[PDB]
Amino acid sequence: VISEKVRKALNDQLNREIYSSYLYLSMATYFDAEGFKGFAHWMKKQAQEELTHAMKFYEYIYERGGRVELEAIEKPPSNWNGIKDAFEAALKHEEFVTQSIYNILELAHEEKDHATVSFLKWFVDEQVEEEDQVREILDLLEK
Amino acid sequence: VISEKVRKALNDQLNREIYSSYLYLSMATYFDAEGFKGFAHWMKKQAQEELTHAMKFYEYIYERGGRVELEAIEKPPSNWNGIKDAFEAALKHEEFVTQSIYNILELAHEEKDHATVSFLKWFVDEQVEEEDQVREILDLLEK
Ligand SMILES: [Fe+3]
Ligand SMILES: [Fe+3]
Repeated sequence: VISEKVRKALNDQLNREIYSSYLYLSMATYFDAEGFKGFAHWMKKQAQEELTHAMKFYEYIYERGGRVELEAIEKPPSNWNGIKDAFEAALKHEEFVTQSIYNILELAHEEKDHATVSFLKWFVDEQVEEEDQVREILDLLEK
Repeated sequence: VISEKVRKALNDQLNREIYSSYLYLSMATYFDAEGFKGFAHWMKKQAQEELTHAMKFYEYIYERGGRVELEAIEKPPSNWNGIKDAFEAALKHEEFVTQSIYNILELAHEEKDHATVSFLKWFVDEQVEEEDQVREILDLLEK
């Protein structure tokens, strides 16, 4: 059974994964308004993946005996200053999500919640791999 | 090309479909907290379908030359007074969404936007069919 503090942190993170999904969809609305279908398609796939991650948090919280409480989702930005600007914002957001998950990892270690440490490690690795992909796109577009 | 008024209404409706998806997911969190897996599974599938509907609005808006602006999503209720209460709330929400779409239908007729009338008619039929399914579940649970 999860402690209340870890359940709160996981529930907070689930709502952060939903906002991440929503932000990427918003980036797609910007790319699609400019006619960058291919970049918009990449953002829509990332929005789908973040939602899938959110539902993995969902099912894990219920497996460990907690429940989910859904919070308001803030309005994301809807415009950026070009392609590179949007992907730099995505990279910055991914680094924020990685830091968020790393903070839960430290809390789980403190309460010796080894199942939560194992659960979260998959998401750190997927985030760094997503950061690497965005860095590759930025590198490709250089100058 | 869509008029600004119809584009605004479709964009408003897209955000209403996202909130609908979010409300059904919230109903699933309530059912799952009580251990009603089967009812929670039904709500998660409805949440997925509403999101699919939202993305059909998304792609239609861009086909007709508009863009999408994503708005804040309000926090849904997270608790109901039993199974019947949750499904009555779903029925009431579906009737609200049907009325919303019917109002766009009238606006599209007024501007003789026959493509939008055709686009929307599929969603009215799917909503009435969803209302029928919720009424059947309510009928099944009677007394
Ligand atoms: Fe993620
Ligand atoms: Fe719908």
